[PDB]
Amino acid sequence: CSYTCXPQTYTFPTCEEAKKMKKRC
Repeated sequence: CSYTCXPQTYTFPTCEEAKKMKKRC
């Protein structure tokens, strides 16, 4: 459960919720 926002690696505390908490970059 990681995401990449440009050069920023984005991590979310709860991998479970990281699917519901989508990122918008």
